[PDB]
Amino acid sequence: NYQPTPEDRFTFGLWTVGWQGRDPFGDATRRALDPVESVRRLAELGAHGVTFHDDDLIPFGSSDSEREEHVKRFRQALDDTGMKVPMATTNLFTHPVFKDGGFTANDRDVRRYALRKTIRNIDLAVELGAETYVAWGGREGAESGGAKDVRDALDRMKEAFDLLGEYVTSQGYDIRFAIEPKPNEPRGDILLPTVGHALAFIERLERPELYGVNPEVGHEQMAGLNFPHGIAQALWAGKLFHIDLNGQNGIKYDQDLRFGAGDLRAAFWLVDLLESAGYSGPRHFDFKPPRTEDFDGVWASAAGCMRNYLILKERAAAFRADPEVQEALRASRLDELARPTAADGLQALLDDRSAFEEFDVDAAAARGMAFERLDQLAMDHLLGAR
Amino acid sequence: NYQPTPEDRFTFGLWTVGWQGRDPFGDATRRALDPVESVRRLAELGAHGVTFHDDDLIPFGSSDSEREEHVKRFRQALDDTGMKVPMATTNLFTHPVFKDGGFTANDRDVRRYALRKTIRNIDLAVELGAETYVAWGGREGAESGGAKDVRDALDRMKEAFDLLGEYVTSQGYDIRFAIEPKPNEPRGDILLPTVGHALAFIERLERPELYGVNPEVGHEQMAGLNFPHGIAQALWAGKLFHIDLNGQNGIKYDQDLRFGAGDLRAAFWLVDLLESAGYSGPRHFDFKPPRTEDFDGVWASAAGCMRNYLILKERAAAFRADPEVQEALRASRLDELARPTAADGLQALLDDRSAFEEFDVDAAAARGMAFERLDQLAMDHLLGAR
Amino acid sequence: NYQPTPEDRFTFGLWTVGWQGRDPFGDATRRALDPVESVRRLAELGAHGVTFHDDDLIPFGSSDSEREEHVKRFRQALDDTGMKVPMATTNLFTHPVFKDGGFTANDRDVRRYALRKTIRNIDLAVELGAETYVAWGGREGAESGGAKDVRDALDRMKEAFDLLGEYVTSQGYDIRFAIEPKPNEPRGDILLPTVGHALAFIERLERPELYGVNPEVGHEQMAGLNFPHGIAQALWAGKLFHIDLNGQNGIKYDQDLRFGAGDLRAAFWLVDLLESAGYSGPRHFDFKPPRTEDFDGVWASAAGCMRNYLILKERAAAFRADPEVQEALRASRLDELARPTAADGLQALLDDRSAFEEFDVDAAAARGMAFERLDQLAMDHLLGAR
Amino acid sequence: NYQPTPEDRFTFGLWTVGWQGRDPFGDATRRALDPVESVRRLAELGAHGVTFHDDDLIPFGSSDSEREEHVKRFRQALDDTGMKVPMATTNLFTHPVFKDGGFTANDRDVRRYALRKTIRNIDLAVELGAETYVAWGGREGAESGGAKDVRDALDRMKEAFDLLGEYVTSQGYDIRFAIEPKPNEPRGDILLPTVGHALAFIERLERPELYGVNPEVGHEQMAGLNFPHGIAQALWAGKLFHIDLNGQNGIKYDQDLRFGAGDLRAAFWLVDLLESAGYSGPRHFDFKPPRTEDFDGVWASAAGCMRNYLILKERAAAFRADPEVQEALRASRLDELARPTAADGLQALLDDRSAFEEFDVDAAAARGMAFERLDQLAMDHLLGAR
Ligand SMILES: O=C[C@H](O)[C@@H](O)[C@H](O)CO
Ligand SMILES: O=C[C@H](O)[C@@H](O)[C@H](O)CO
Ligand SMILES: O=C[C@H](O)[C@@H](O)[C@H](O)CO
Ligand SMILES: O=C[C@H](O)[C@@H](O)[C@H](O)CO
Ligand SMILES: [Mn+2]
Ligand SMILES: [Mn+2]
Ligand SMILES: [Mn+2]
Ligand SMILES: [Mn+2]
Ligand SMILES: [Mn+2]
Ligand SMILES: [Mn+2]
Ligand SMILES: [Mn+2]
Ligand SMILES: [Mn+2]
Repeated sequence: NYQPTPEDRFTFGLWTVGWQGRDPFGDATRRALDPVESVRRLAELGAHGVTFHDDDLIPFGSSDSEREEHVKRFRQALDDTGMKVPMATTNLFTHPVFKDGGFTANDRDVRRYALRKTIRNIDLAVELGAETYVAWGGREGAESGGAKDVRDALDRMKEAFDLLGEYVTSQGYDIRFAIEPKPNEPRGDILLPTVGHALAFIERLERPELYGVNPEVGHEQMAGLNFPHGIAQALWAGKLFHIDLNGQNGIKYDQDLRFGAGDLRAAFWLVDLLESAGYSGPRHFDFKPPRTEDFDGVWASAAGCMRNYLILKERAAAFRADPEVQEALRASRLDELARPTAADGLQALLDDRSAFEEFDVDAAAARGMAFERLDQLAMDHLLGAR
Repeated sequence: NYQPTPEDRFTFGLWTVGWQGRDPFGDATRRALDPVESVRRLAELGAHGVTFHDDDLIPFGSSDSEREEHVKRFRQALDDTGMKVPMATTNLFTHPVFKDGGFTANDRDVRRYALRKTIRNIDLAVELGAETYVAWGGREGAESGGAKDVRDALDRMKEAFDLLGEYVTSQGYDIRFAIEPKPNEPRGDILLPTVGHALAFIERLERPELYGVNPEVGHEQMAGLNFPHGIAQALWAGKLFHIDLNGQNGIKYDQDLRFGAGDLRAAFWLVDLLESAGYSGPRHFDFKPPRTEDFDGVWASAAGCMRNYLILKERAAAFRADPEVQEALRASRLDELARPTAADGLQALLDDRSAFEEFDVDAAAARGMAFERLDQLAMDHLLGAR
Repeated sequence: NYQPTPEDRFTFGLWTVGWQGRDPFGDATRRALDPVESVRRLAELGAHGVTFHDDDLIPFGSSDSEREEHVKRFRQALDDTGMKVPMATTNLFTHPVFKDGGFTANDRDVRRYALRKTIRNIDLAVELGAETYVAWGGREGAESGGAKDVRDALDRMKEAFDLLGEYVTSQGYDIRFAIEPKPNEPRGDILLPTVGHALAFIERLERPELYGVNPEVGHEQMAGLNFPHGIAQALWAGKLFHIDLNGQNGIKYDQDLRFGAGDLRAAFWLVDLLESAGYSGPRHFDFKPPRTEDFDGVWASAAGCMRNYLILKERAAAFRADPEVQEALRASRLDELARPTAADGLQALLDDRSAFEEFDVDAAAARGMAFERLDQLAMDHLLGAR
Repeated sequence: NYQPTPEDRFTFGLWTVGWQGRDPFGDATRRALDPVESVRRLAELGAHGVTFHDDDLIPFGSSDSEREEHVKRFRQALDDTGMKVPMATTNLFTHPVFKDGGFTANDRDVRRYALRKTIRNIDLAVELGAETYVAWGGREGAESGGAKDVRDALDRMKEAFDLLGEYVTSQGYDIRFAIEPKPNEPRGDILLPTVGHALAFIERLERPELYGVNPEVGHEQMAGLNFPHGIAQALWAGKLFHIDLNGQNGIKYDQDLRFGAGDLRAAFWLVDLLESAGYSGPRHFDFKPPRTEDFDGVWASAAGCMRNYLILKERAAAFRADPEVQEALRASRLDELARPTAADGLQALLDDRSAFEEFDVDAAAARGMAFERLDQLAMDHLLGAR
């Protein structure tokens, strides 16, 4: 009954089930969880692995000695459970030093510090077997117009990512980077606010092949955009390196609900696309169990993330395999969208009278697209009402 | 007193002052304007030129004879006034045949028709001296998830733009293309919804040098994004080929208010950036005088567009030239944002103990950015309260 | 298999299935439907009745003779099918005369005209057996701040509704009014923008008992609000006189999708509430079949409205009847929310040491609410995954 | 030069300039300020008074002894400076016990606790001379649909406010309540989300005369609504008891920028209305100096709040006094909006042929409203460009 196994590739950040519940208006409602306990509990629920920021695993300001100890305990829990660590990232947002950003802070000394803190964590990530390193520039941006010259800030962001690519290349590491967009919060406006802006930026880096995107469901929804459409553009460009799955109720603060909550129809269309395109990376959940819950509620919320992905996978698969759906797709001319407009070439098109001079515009205009019938078949499949 | 002249490069679409006032819930409140009359009235107000869709100038379905007549009258009005035509575009959205799109309609025959209608208008545009040809794919998108496979639609969009580039190259024309994003309306979701998504798409075309963006103030604001930030990214990429100026009150239907209405502070920061970066293209207004107005109100609204740009230009210039502002910019370390993080190189950075091992994080964190004082200087300059 | 019957009380506006597909950027894609044909087709699908604006039934500017003829044909179709007319309303938005509003236009003569046009239609509505008369003030509002003094406009709106109440009272009619809010579109801002603002306004009318609200799903969603919460407040006040059901994808133009599309989880919670509270009015659909469809698509979309309500009714009923859900509701203390806080009275509360002096705040704070488990039970029931 | 004095009635919450800068993603960037220091610094800048939550003044869990000491020091600073305390409120949101709400928590014991904590603070407020007591129910709401039955929660909210009214009446206090709406954050949806919903709720309380609203600029803007329109409805109902002034950039997290930032045109129209209507309550700022600033930046931000109100007051006054504006108001028929539609009565209206039978609809429709010219006069006055 929709039971996950390690083969489903479900992963969770330590900071997700570990969120203590502090919000802008309230204190923590839960005690801190030791990373070793989260690894054990997630493994029991059927997860494949975990991810971390540097500061989630090793407390900020730890001595080299303390650092080694934290790593050793963690590595033991991974060995004990068979859990993997497919991705890691850096915290460049919590400490006060990063109040104006890491890579794009106005202060040059802070920008050099941000790069060194990042490089230290890349080494660790490689040691633990991570294949992807995420960068979320949560403090890169502004609340007022004069505070940041965006052209100069993009020069600084490019400079930072180029240096990181030179580092991994020089070291011979087998790791790629994934930039995660967000439109706002905590800054009034954040740089590279959507998947489009991040894809465009990557094309100006020195070694574009090393970088892709890590889109998050609720971030594109904070700009009112269609998440499945954004993922289709990332897949088309060959840059979907990783993904963050969760839920969000429209344009408001970043909610990070469990996957399946928020926009359920968009969750269905997202699973349909990931499974049809054969995405083979981790299915990572970046969510927060609400602060109303105790520890029992935390694990119920984490289990619900995986259950909803499995129900949606079954329903999308039943939709695509139904002969009545296959017929409706041809009725709506999805087969014709997939054929070239003019494989015959420019000259042939220019010489074709059926394309203009003798094209019957009124007859073509009267043809219904039959999209409502197709969408109701999709609704019936989602609801298990066939 | 803020009087425009042709040297200010202010331009208007025929469809702007020519909007009859039909909305989703109401009939037209104004009679149609002849294009010749709009050219004469705009020239009297101090505009530099006009732009058009094919269908604004030559009524859809016109015979070759009628076509020649419409063009001749128009060319006479331009000669009589000294007005120029710096940009043109195609209507691929009004006729019912385009109900599912032009370049990405599911029906192949419609896609071939859309290309031929476009090519016919490129020839005309060149004849009239246009330097830029805009493409707004207002019907490219969907209301439901199964109706459009986005990967296949992006293949079709790329195919169309590649054919257009082959056409202009083969003809030896001196014209470039500018894609105009919009997130929604009239389709539920439109493809290439923001400037970021359009910039990323251009990088996959066969001759990327031929294509840039035509951002519009109110479109990026329909996704809650910061317009000046989006323009800074387009300038950084070298792709700001043209711009549409107007006003919008937040996330709602596309209002197309006169420039200066809507978000006034964002209008100030936009003018500051265009003038500092030395943008030298047209200052084009894509607006609609509200349907509450008669013809006197139409021309007052058009004049207000140009007046507000001129007031904002004066205030931004006074801001940048004030010694007290120059001092506040250094207080907030804008000068340091413009210097390279590590011109010394990767190895030097790795060997620099002042960047990590001996960096005083607490001292750097305590330094205030002085952004509020800078922003209040900007407020005082905008309001003429210095 | 989810087949509607007249007993389900499903109703449709003539303007819904009759929408020709004209949008702000495009011409009509469908021919006009005769009202008699819509009555017959809806009756075959299992609807209970239809509603109309004056102008949908009798073309604007019709002579008394033509008026009688249109009514007679309509009455014949109702008799032939057994369809009823439970609600009617007035068009005070399409004609150019209403460009600044009907009841709150600045011009006094227009305000008197709007009242007379309304009264003429109340008489007709009563003749046809309507129990509710809706008022949607789509043109009451503004695009700019100086154009409308809102205090004076609310005086004018109150004056209009008071006169309407005096009219129905004097005539001895058995009809009540329902005001329908909308936040924007077609005006930049519309007066009484949400259900809250309309409920508050009703309390200042001379005979408040005669007026309630007609909320619409997508209108409250255009302000990012929770529709089921707004309906619960209207039910609490005893003012849910009628409802408009449809779908909307977030904050954007008014989409009017078929019911069940848009926010599916909010559709589930809405049906749960209407059925639990025993709402007994019509289940009216105010939707537009997308302009991509032909007539076959129109009727498929209308049938889908009713099907989705019936599937959701079954799932909400299965949720409330499940013993495991009843247990989870007690686990989350929904039973305690329904008990008075202090039936003992103020003095007893003040004297109760267990309420303050000896209340163990830490013990109460540690109690989890178990909301995630409850919400996953609701997800499983919606998906038919129990 | 726009220097405030105590006579301008400018007030600030202790929590405003006292915000340490902790956000959902970061630690505090400033040290805590002693309330005595904030009183002294605000008095030097020209403020009239301060406001507080119970927990801002007396640390949660303080003994009666400690409580008396905190109050005494505060009262000394007020006496030393001449500052007043016009409003106070309760913190029912920070402590973990309030995770599901105060007045509407599902747990009955928590609801009784919330009432006692509130009553204790009403006594203190009266002692300090407050005239208004604000209630912001920031935790009253939900993240999921089954967690809260809204009808039962509104019964509980009414019960709480009724008990509070019985308390003040029994004690003979001269204090009134003001409910402050917010649509979301920290809960997914908050109950009474806008000024409309709060006004409607007040009408169902036992002694409605004791309660009004405390609207906040950025809260109504989080729902995309027009703030000046909402304030006009509150003034029309006679319920504008207090106001919170700040700035917000559209639909996103609650920014609490300084007043004048965010939507500057809406700030202009708000000042115009408060000054024209003769609002005589405090001009209270509920803002947060951004976490990028040090203490110098905090006081610059607070001073900017008052400066911007004074500049806007001057510009709105110059607008209303300009003869050319007075003429444009008559051109747009604002004078006619203020006259009754039908002082003649219902029968006279029904008998008036000029209102229907002989009304020339086409002539009335052709009359332009001249709103664009009026709005450009308002723009010129705001910018000091007359
Ligand atoms: O909104 C914050 C984030 O999404 C964060 O969890 C990134 O995924 C990792 O740094
Ligand atoms: O929203 C529609 C448009 O912006 C349009 O005017 C384009 O600029 C030109 O086709
Ligand atoms: O947005 C327009 C409407 O909702 C309209 O159909 C009303 O329900 C009836 O006048
Ligand atoms: O968003 C939080 C608030 O607005 C708060 O400061 C209230 O005004 C006072 O409890
Ligand atoms: Mn997030
Ligand atoms: Mn994330
Ligand atoms: Mn536009
Ligand atoms: Mn445009
Ligand atoms: Mn609607
Ligand atoms: Mn409606
Ligand atoms: Mn706020
Ligand atoms: Mn507030």
